[PDB]
Amino acid sequence: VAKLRYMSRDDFRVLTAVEMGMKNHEIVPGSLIASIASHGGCNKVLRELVKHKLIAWERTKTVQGYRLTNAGYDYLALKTLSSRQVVESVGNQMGVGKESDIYIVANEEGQQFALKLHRLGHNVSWLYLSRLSAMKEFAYMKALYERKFPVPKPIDYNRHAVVMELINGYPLCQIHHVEDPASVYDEAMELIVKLANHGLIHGDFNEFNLILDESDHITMIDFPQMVSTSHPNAEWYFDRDVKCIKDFFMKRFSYESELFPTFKDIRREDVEVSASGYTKEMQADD
Amino acid sequence: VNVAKLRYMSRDDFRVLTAVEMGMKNHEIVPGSLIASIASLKHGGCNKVLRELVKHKLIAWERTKTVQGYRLTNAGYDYLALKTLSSRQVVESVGNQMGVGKESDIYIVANEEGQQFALKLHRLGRHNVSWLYLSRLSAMKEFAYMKALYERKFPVPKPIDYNRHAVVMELINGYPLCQIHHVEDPASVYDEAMELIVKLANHGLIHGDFNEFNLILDESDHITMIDFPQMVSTSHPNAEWYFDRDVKCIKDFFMKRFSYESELFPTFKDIRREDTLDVEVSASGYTKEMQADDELLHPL
Ligand SMILES: COc1ccc(-c2ccc3[nH]c(=O)c4nnn(-c5ccc(N6CCNCC6)c(C(F)(F)F)c5)c4c3c2)cn1
Ligand SMILES: COc1ccc(-c2ccc3[nH]c(=O)c4nnn(-c5ccc(N6CCNCC6)c(C(F)(F)F)c5)c4c3c2)cn1
Repeated sequence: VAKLRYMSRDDFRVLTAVEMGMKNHEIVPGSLIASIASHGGCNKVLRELVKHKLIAWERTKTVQGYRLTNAGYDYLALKTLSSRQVVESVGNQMGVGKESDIYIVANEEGQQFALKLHRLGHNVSWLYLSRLSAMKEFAYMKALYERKFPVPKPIDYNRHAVVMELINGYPLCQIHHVEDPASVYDEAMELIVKLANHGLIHGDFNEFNLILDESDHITMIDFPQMVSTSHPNAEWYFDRDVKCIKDFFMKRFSYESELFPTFKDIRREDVEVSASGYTKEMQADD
Repeated sequence: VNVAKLRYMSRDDFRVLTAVEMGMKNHEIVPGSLIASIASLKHGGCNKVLRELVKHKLIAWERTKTVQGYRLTNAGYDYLALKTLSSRQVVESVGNQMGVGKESDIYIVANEEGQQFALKLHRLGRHNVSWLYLSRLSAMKEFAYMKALYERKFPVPKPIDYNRHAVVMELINGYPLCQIHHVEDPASVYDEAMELIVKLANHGLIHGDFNEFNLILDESDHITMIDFPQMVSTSHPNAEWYFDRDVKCIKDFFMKRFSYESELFPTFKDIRREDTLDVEVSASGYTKEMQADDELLHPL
């Protein structure tokens, strides 16, 4: 774990100005950055930001200027989170999600958490989609957590960063021995039904998104592109997830079952409404 | 096939409908005062227009303890795109819906001469502001990749034009593979799908949703790819899993529907990398241009 690097308020203002300019521009010219930040002082700051790899300079035939980098975007989110006493130090990357990088972080007291940094996207698409990708995850984690789903407890959010409870477990893909394979297989299958019961289909249900703890309990850590059960082709997505689970257990643990669930028999009984509500609340702030 | 020309709308009404769209970019719900400012009608019958737009179900109004205002509806968003396409002579009439994509509704449309095309209307974002942007983005990505894939001789429809969340493309004379119950040579059709997966992987892409619903079969039993919403790069950390999943879906369908099995299915290791500037790079270039042109970035 390493403490965040120091930065002056002036440098932070320019870095923030690059981000603001990037909302509607693929490339931000030095002149615009100066206008937003409020000019050979500005150029000094830009030169320092390039050296630190927080921003990058680019030349194209139509326009030339700067853009935020992954590191620069990360710094904005982490500093904001640092200011809220949520994250003070960041460790190394332990893995990835479909659209994200996962890290370990610690607060002031040294209490550890999981940090997910979302990367999705074009420069303007990248800034917008990464932020949106994170918001959706935080919103859905919160909604799923309220209904006692096996997901981490969400702690905080900013931009493309999400901070959640850290599960003491490993991805199912790295697990080669389990106490009872039928037991874990059933937990996963029951999980798929429970999501369908609440109107959701994962769409990426696999050994990579499922984490197994010491007690062999499964926790869902990635849900980027879930499908509604109201979708015209919802059955196919449901069946695909089930087959993926069956495939993995046959390959890894040599376990088979003929009790595969069916989509039509699934009934409904709400997370999407709550999650959309949470998404709307968060959007008001940004 | 019932194709109907769009209903007429006055310049004033279109201006207000356009104003709601502009307002929706910064507001989940758009207040009336803001719409008037944006529309700026010379004589100020703004409230008159909005209620008619509400009556025609093009927009909807809401009040909450915290906020109140208007929002575009699916029909209203559709009207802006179609009216725009109509003025540019791309499409004059719209038929019935013939099917769906992962994030879209597919329709039949016709131009002035009565020539038919396929129209896709993208719906994504079930928040109001995300709905406005994501639908545009979904349409833009689709047009951009269709263009990039088509120029490289991929079996995809020819993209004609786009606006907002709408994409207009060549209409393929075929039906989705899920609806096909008899084929002259299933082995041959199976080969087309597998070759398509290899060709996409060779160009740095994995479909991620490769299925009977996304593949169209024509009169000569040729396959066309009509929906590719969330493709994965071959450089993705778990790309091999996604590649295999798509292959298994194809194998599964053919065993169930045609009782056909084969052992000549591709492997991820065999994939090659062509020119660095491949489909993704070309598609990204198109995406940047369309984003620059987006009407939200310019005055009315
Ligand atoms: C929400 O909590 C979590 C916990 C673990 C993970 C996660 C996700 C994908 C991973 N992919 C890998 O290839 C991998 N290799 N080691 N590894 C992993 C798993 C658990 C853990 N620990 C988690 C905290 N208790 C000690 C074990 C570590 C760590 F020790 F480095 F922190 C690394 C992962 C991984 C973890 C995600 N969220
Ligand atoms: C890009 O070109 C196309 C063409 C067809 C399609 C498409 C996609 C999903 C569909 N799902 C359905 O349940 C369905 N039922 N009929 N139907 C269909 C297929 C081909 C066609 N035609 C295509 C043009 N020549 C005459 C047949 C029609 C039409 F009669 F309405 F034009 C309807 C579809 C469908 C088409 C998509 N893109």
